[PDB]
Amino acid sequence: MTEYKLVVVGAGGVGKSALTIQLIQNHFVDEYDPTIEDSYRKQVVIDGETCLLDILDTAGQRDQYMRTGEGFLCVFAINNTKSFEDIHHYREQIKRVKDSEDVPMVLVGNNCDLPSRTVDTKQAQDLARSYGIPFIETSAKTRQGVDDAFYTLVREIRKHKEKMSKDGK
Ligand SMILES: Nc1nc2c(ncn2[C@@H]2O[C@H](COP(=O)(O)OP(=O)(O)NP(=O)(O)O)[C@@H](O)[C@H]2O)c(=O)[nH]1
Ligand SMILES: [Mg+2]
Repeated sequence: MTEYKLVVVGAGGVGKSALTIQLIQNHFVDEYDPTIEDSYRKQVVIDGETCLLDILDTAGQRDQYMRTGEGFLCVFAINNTKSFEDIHHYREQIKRVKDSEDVPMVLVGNNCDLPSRTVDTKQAQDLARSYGIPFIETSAKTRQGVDDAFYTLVREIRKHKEKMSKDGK
């Protein structure tokens, strides 16, 4: 099969671990145990391809994981304006470490079940459109969007691989 190295990045407390554990283990972690660094491997069928997902769940509050990752799940929380503002800085850091302008990424607005919203859907859709990447709203609590976020990132990596192979021709 093909292995895909995915890295979940973003500010503290936005739900990176809860999203990843929903994908891997199908349950919601209600408690908040700040991560040092956790890794998971999951075989899944995406678009009738058997792939191995190697997923790195990073600390919220770097260069090595940015070098290794093939695609980045850039998570903010819709109730945390700073976490949304942080995305630009994560993206610039990744571009710098990769020495490249084209890096597979998906923007994820988590906590979409909460009423305390300070980041509008349009703000985030507009940002993703500028970066040329998908935007998915998710809730690790209700599982809304979880599979879509990770599978979309695999699709972006596949597209990148084709754009690079055709770029070399
Ligand atoms: N209502 C709701 N709570 C969520 C959601 N995602 C995460 N949480 C809660 O938010 C808290 C932090 O989640 P967690 O996944 O640990 O955040 P993190 O981004 O991994 N933090 P760190 O960067 O310190 O490891 C936990 O109490 C978790 O239950 C969500 O979509 N909705
Ligand atoms: Mg965590």
